[PDB]
Amino acid sequence: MTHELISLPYAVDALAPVISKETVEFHHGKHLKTYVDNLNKLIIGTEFENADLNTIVQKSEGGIFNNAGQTLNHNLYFTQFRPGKGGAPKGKLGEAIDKQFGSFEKFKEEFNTAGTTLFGSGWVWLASDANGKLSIEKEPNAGNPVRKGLNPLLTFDVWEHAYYLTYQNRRADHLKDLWSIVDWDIVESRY
Amino acid sequence: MTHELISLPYAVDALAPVISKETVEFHHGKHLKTYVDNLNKLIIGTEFENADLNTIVQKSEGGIFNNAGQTLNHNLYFTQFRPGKGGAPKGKLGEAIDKQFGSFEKFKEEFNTAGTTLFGSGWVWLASDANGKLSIEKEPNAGNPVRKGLNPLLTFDVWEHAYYLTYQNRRADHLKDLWSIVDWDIVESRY
Ligand SMILES: [Mn+2]
Ligand SMILES: [Mn+2]
Repeated sequence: MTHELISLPYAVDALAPVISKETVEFHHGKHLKTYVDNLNKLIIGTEFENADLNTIVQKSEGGIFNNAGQTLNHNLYFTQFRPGKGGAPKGKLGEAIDKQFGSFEKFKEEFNTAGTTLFGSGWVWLASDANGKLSIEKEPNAGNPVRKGLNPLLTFDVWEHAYYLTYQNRRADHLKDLWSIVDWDIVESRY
Repeated sequence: MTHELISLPYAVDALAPVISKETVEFHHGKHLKTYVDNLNKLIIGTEFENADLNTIVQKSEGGIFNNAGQTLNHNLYFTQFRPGKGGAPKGKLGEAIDKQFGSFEKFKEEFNTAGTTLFGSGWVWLASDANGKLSIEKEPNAGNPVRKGLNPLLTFDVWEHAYYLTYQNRRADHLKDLWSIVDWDIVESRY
């Protein structure tokens, strides 16, 4: 199979200033393209030749896993954002967040803290199990909740390339701004 | 024990375009300052409290190690560069490199590759053991050779903050460009 560089569901400048047009150009256009290209090369001659991305992330290791995990993480990351959105979650997800974290505000506080305290490169993930129980997962480097059987709902990329051009070392400030571009309709759909 | 922010032996714009003025300001002025302040705040209460940098690094763990290792990594990193240096190593080191890697060009190729293939944040290190044996070590996140009892000679920081402002995703190009600002006279002295 040939894994693809996903086409974005919005214009490249649609998430500015939180994820600037320049950041989308390098993050999506260069980093993700590299992950996809490396993944396509590394799976040739392995048991993942004809596997779907999800299967490769659940089973692979080493370099293959690093590129697979990164491809999946970015695919979910870019597709969960939209301009003119943000706001608070609703429906079952909104109620699940309220019941399990107390309030949306408290949830954001814990999520931001998990993202800020993750040392080095990685991802902070909001994930659910088969019963709807939510958890905040800290995933170093290429980690993804799917490697644990969990459902990936919302992720903040804390690899420095996700925010350095606009925020430099201010990771916390970037995380606080990400909430403004989250499309909760999309996250809710994953739940 | 409570350390400080080392002084740069050159002007902040002296390494352009390899390490830009803004990068030095953020890398040295913000990132390293934070590692230093965090280290000072963490010595209190433990055993490594009162211990010189090298010892803290080889003896500490968790957050204390994370900040001591990064402080030591950066101190060695910033001081090994100089505008107008570069070139090739001489003396015992230059000979050790040819004998152990074949040639300086080959060593650089190996070094560059180790840096480019280190997944996530980290450091590529040229280290020496007690018998003078040289090795290229990939140190993820805050790793440093001093932790294995080795002599840290030369390091390229591959945390993205070290190059993103100028090179964005082009890590490989950044590593190729770093050779022009390495002060082999300083590296030799550590060997
Ligand atoms: Mn990313
Ligand atoms: Mn650094």
